Formats: sequence, C-alpha cells, structure tokens
Amino acid sequence: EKAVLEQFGFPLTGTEARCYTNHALSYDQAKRVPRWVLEHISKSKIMGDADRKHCKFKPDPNIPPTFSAFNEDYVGSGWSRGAMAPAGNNKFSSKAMAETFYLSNIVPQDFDNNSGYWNRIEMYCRELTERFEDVWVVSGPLTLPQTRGDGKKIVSYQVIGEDNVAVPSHLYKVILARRSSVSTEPLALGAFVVPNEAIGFQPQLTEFQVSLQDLEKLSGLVFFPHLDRTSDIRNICSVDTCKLLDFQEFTLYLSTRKIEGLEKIMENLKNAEIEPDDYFMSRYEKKLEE
Amino acid sequence: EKAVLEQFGFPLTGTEARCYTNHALSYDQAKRVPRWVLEHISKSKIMGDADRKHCKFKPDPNIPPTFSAFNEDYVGSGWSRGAMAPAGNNKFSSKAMAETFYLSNIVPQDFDNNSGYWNRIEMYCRELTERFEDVWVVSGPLTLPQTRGDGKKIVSYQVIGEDNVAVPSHLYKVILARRSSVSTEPLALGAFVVPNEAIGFQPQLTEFQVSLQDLEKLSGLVFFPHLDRTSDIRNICSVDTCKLLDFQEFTLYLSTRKIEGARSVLRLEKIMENLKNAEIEPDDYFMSRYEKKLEE
DNA sequence: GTGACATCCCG
DNA sequence: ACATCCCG
Ligand SMILES: [Mg+2]
Ligand SMILES: [Mg+2]
Repeated sequence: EKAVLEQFGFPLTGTEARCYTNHALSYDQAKRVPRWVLEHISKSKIMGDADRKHCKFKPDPNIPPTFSAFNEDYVGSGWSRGAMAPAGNNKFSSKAMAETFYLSNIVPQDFDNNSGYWNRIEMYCRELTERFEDVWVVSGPLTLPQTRGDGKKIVSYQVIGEDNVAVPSHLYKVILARRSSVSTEPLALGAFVVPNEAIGFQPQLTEFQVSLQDLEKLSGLVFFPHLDRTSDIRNICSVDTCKLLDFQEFTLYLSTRKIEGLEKIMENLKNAEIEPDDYFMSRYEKKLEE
Repeated sequence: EKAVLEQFGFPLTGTEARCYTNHALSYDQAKRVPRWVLEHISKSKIMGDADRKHCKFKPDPNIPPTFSAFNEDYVGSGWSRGAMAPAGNNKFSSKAMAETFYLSNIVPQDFDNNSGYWNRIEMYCRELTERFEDVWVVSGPLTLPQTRGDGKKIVSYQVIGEDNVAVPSHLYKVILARRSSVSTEPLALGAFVVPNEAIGFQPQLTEFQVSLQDLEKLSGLVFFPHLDRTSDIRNICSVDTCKLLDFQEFTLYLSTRKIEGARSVLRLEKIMENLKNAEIEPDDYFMSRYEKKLEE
C-alpha cells in the first residue's frame, strides 16, 4: 500500500539533528534559523585560550545553501547576529567556538538585548558551573501571538534579507543543572522566555520564567525527553539565585574582559561610579606591566 | 562528546513522517497543522462505497494531545476544517477516508475557498485520473510574508482556539502525474499556491502557479527528492488543460447533487429556478434525475 | 469524548 | 565593498 505512496519519496523537512564539537541543533529551513540549540557547560569548558575576535560569521557548510541564511541578510538590517550557544561556552575548543558562528546557530536579535540582558543570562549559565558540575542549556527563537483590539490572536513577525530570515518576537532558554554525577540531590530546571528587545537591569530573570509545559506548548517541542518528570526535579530559582549581574557587577566584569584585549578602560570605568575590585586591580597590573 | 550532550536526549520536534493507509504527512506541533501531506490517486481509489457523512473530524490519535488541534478550536472560529488529503480521493476505502478527517490532515480554511475554488482543484486532481494512470499530490499550508510600504517584510497569520491552531494565508499543492506504468512520456509536474481567501471563477489555475524551486524556498521543503531534476519533466499545464470547472459546469454539478438530498418540491423546484435564474442550460442527464425525482 | 445514526442548512 | 575603526 505504501510502496506506491512512497515511490518518489517524501518531502524533506531538514529537521534531523546535527551535532557539532560542543552543541547540537535542529534547523528551520523555512525560517532560516534554529528550532532549538542544545549545549553542555562545565568548569573546564569555559576555560581556555579561544578568542571570539578570531572567529567569523558564515553559513553552515552542512546546510543546503537553498535554505541557508547569509551575512548579507543580517548586515544593515538593523538586527544583530545572536548565537544561541555562546562562543564564551567554548573557551576550551577554538573549533567548537568556530562552529557556534555558523549561521545555523544564529538568529536576528536586538543589539542591546544580545549584548545586554540576554548576554547576562549566558553569564548566569557559566556561573552555574561554579556550583554545579554539569549544566545543559537549550535555546531557540519564538514567534508568539499577540491578542489585540478585536481579541484576535495574531502571530506577526518580520523577515529580513533576500532569504527572509525570521526575526523572533521572544527568545527562550531551558537550563538543566545537575549538582554532580554522584549526588542524590534532584535536578535543577527552569524555563525562561525573553522578548527580543532592549531590557534593562530592573527586571529580574525570575519574571521572565515560564513553566516547562507551557514553553513546550508554545515552542511545540519536548525538552529533555529522557528526563523522568514524575521523578524529583527542583526549581533552579529556588535552589539557586536566578540573579543576573547588576549594572555595577556587569560593568565591572566587562572591564575585566577588556583589559586582556587600556588607559581608556579605567577612565570610563570610574566615570560610571565603579570601584575597581582587587580581582580587577590584580588583572590590571599584570596586563599593565606586560 | 555527543554522549554528554545527549545524556537526556535532544528536544523532539515531532516532524517525523507519519504514514496512513492512503496518505502521509509531517505534523507541526507548534502550529497545530501538517507541514506537508502526500496522497496518491488512481482510477479505482476514487470509486467505492465510502461516504463522507459516516465520518467526523477528531484529533489524530497518534499525536500527543499537548500538540494536537481540537474541534473546539475550530467551531465558532469563523474558519472551516479544510482537509489536505481529500475524502473524495479515498472513496474506495472505508478507513482511508476516515483517516483524512484526523485534525492532523486539516488546516483552518476559508469556508468559501474550501468548498469553492480549492474544491475545483481537488476535482481537477481527480479529473487527471482519466488522462493519467497515477497522480501524486502534495498539499499543505503556508504563511507567506507581505511587504509594507516602508519596506519591512512581515509574516502575519492568525491563531485560533485554546490550543492556538495557525491559520495559513495560502495553501499549496504540488501535482505529479505519470501517464501509465506502461508508457514512457516524461512526467508532468506543477506547483500551485492559492490564497486562503474566497476566489471567484474568473481566475484560472495557471495564475496561481509558481515554480517548484520557488515553492520549495518559501515552504522550506524539498518535494519528491528521488525525482531527478535533470530528467525530462513536463509542465503539467502544457501537457494537460489545467482547466477547472467554470461556473456553469460547477453550478450544474452541485444542483445535480442537491436534488437527491433535498426532501420537498419547493427545494427541487427552486434548484432549477437557480439555473435559469443564473442563466444555465440544464442538460439531458439532469432532466432525468429531475423528472424522476419529480414523480416522487 | 466519540462511534453511529438519524435531521437540517449552504456553496 | 573592504579595511579600519567603534559600539553595549
Ligand atoms: Mg549573542
Ligand atoms: Mg476541503
């Protein structure tokens, strides 16, 4: 019965997973963006001598150029290029970091968001490695509806470039953290949904928190399926802080990262009512005397 | 490496092929609709004892109810439950028809478009069976962008129901036909995208025709991968008519049908009043079903 | 909640 | 566009 139906094959969705040195993903050929991107983080992965300024954005060679995004779509569009698996999670491997610049990892993102609030969540994930031995993170874009005047719910999103790359309304991140491979403690988990726009330091990460069941219904995905849900799972914002770097800390940490790449860093640093920490002063003198 | 990544598995998109008796589809768990639906038509298949009335729409059992559409999402939505694998194409099997009524084969479709223009395409699909041995149809939904005045391109589609089933702006349909298992005539292929609006009889099917490559880029799909593009493939609107039923033929057909259904003299007496009020010439075939029903 | 089975309407 | 420079 089916040999006749399947004579000329079935339409190909391009849905199959694609693993890389340190991240996997499913690609949406219609939207020219990922559907989901999964990564693993540890204290050792965020340490290394891999440099982001050395990488470059470019289409995933493993993606058929037909349904591939291109830098020509992003540049000048008013939207930035936001990796769903940060380069900063692949300090250990310059290769893994390079694969996170394949445009199959990137979506159109608000500049202030990509560098601001969203960035600070990526930071909060790498922080979880100081308290957890293993941290799994799934990220992806979303195009959610908006009820308006007539009460009709309308999904409305922009598409940029000659290839009409979908610009998402919100971004999501599902953080799964395990204390250790030998601990009896339950797993920490929390879903979050951020709007693709500038967000200040006033809103807390907990405000953008959603339930996993809801994020699955909206994204149409089932996250971490092997994970037993009747088993004991805990809220990551209850076990942990769900605390992002406030303006002071956040501005302090950036300066810590800039000195490695001089006299202007300190000048703008103090102007913003910041007291250079000893951890920053130490790194300052070392780089100052080099 | 992967061992560490996959430790709890990857997220499930639910896009794996789902084969049924006489059709296959890839479901969209987010949009609550199929991405593509692949059916096969033949002379024998459009002929059988299968009757629509016996069937009803219902959520597809194979789909997780979390990502399933429901009749409650459609009823009162202002939209109809339009099937992508038609029931009229599965009249030979009592089960293959019933499976088309799974909401995984359905999209929210304009009432007029579904029983009007879209219908004539599905009729013309079943009409290709006369001129062709085998026919392969791949129909599905679309949410195409629209350019504003300032230059932004925007995808703006509607969502309905508690479960938020997406309402496509357009529907597409790829036709692929073979003359006979015996013959050798190169295959006939055509691709068409139809707005989800009410369409008159004024437009003809060649107007809504787009390239397969174009349809593939817009949909994000590659249709019939095995089919060699280098091979001799024929524009089905050159080897065949690509002719739908005009108003007269179409109005004649429905009138012919509504007779047996009608259960009074007024209705039957009005059916013909519509043809002569619409300037249609009743044919002898209809004069029989009319005069026979008149006796009764 | 849906299988079957009646009833009715429209394009 | 491509090299050199600057944003959050
Ligand atoms: Mg980024
Ligand atoms: Mg229909």
